[PDB]
Amino acid sequence: VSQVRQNYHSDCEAAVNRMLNLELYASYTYSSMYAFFDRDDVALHNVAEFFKEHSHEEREHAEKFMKYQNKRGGRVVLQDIKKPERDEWGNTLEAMQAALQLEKTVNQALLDLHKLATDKVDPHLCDFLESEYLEEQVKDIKRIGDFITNLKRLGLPENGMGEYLFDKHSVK
Amino acid sequence: VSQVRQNYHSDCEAAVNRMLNLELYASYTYSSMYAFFDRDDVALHNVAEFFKEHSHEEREHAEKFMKYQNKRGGRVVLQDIKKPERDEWGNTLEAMQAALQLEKTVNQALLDLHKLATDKVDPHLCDFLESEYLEEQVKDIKRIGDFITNLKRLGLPENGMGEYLFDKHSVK
Amino acid sequence: VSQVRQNYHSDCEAAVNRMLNLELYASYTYSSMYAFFDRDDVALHNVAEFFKEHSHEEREHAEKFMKYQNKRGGRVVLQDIKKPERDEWGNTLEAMQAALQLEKTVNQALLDLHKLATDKVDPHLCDFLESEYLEEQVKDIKRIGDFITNLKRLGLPENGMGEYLFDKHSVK
Amino acid sequence: VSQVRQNYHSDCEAAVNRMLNLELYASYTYSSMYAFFDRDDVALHNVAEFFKEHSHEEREHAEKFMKYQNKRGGRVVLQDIKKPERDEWGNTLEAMQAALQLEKTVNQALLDLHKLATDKVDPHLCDFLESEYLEEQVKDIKRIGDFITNLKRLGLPENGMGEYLFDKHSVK
Repeated sequence: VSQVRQNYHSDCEAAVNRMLNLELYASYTYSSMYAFFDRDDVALHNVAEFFKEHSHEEREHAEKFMKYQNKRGGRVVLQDIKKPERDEWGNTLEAMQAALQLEKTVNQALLDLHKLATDKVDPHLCDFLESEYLEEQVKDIKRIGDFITNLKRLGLPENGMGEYLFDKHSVK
Repeated sequence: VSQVRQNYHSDCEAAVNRMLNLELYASYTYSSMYAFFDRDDVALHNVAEFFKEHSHEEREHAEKFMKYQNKRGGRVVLQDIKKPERDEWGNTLEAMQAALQLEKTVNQALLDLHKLATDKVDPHLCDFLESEYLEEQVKDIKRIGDFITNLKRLGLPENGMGEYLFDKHSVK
Repeated sequence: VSQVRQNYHSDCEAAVNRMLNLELYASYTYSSMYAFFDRDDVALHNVAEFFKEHSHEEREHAEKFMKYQNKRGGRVVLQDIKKPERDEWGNTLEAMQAALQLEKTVNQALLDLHKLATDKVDPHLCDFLESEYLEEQVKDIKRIGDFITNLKRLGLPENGMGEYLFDKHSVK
Repeated sequence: VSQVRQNYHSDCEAAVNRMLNLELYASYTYSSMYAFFDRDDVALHNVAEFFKEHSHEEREHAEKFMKYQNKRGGRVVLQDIKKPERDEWGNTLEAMQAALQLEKTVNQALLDLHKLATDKVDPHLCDFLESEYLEEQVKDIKRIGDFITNLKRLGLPENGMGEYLFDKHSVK
């Protein structure tokens, strides 16, 4: 074992590797939303850029895990990044609804990770997740939730002036 | 009697204590409207912050009467601050309409106070009322009435696009 | 069910509503203390200002819990804010001892809430309480304890000159 | 009659002259207390300067009445300025107690002038009295009240370490 490894359970190491995969999957999905809203026949540029920024964010979350794995003495093991569920995202409402499901899925995985670490009595990994991830998740989820509420208020999916207005005002 | 007391009728003192509690009560109701507009399923952040600022003001108006009571040599006597009369405020129209009836209630308490001080021949408390409250109140009633007219023109309560537009332009 | 709610127990959600009411209770007691030390027959102005500033801090604590509730998908429900235990606070020593009991009471409720979040496995709420409340509680209690010690040193309640010196040098 | 006179009852013009002479009387008395605390066997310089300042304030108040009289088209008619009631002022507490009765005497004159103005339906004079005099009076009374309470706590008139401390801390 690593000269550095101390109080890092084997099951935790594996879990981080799986969690790193999920962030990357999340980043690839968002990247797809970006390409969708940028299509000439969708053309919602501010919406597109929103998904693009979230793409980079998730990718960073993943790198942060690689860094973390090494600090504790774990070994990063990488796995295919699965393509996203859809090639085409419907419209701003569907996309935000898909974004919420994805975010809630990542969050659930982080909460399970924290449950493992609790049972393994790894307070360092507990604090890492509390500090760097848990709070960012609840915040990303509130912002998407707010957007969905506004999208519905503006009459999506049927109201195109609503979708236009949202992209000019809510996002940026 | 306080060594500072001069021409301060004990009825006015009691009135000032009642008036102070009302300010706090109004402040607490705007708090409530703030938290309501901030829920994920309501998500009107500019309207929310408008009500935050109005609750901060009302609390200040209340503090100003604590100082005032002491300046005159009267004694501050606190009472329970009553919960606001709703837990959900429906929509921005109902909210502003609740707000209007609130401002009017407060204003009427302020005028009855001025009447009292007038009949007790207390010009100091008359002038304090005139300079620090009565003018601030008609501006707040005017603003809220303007908001209300705008919300109606925008087709509240049925028109969500209009509720959305109100949050992006009438407030900030 | 809030589109945003995840791993947030209703027992925890009610406890947050209870804690929010306590922070406001605290805040109101500190107001009372501000108004008492401002009296022409008390007239210890730096002591008043200390208490006014605690009355703000405890109020901001209550607003954090409102946001918190909405971030997590819970719901603010407000209750009457009880008036304070005393209309008069005796002197600086008696005030500080009452503040001590209040912070300790506020502190224990936070400790209880933490225990609940734990039993219910809500790491986000535990970390929130750790980072935003627990620490400040502990510093606050320390400051007041220190104060009570110097006021005793200064001869309170009997030594008027000691009381005047404390207000001149221990706060501002 | 003055080309300018309008809605100015002669009872008022005369009361103004009485009020003017009274300010000058109060100014002189404060003067006396300045020279008392500047005595080599009194030597409380911060206390003496406080009274020196009030002396100039009360004189600015008399000058302001002259100007008023002329604006309304009254005529200044000056009287003797009666020497202050004492040549010697005991100590700080005694002097503060005297200043209190003096300020309240001035205040009561100001209130009687307002009542006059009200009975004669002179709103101009009422606003002048309210704006330039009345608020400033309760302010000066509250301060002197605060001072006395502190001189008492400092153990005056017997505790001279008290009197020394009050000069160094309560005033400047």
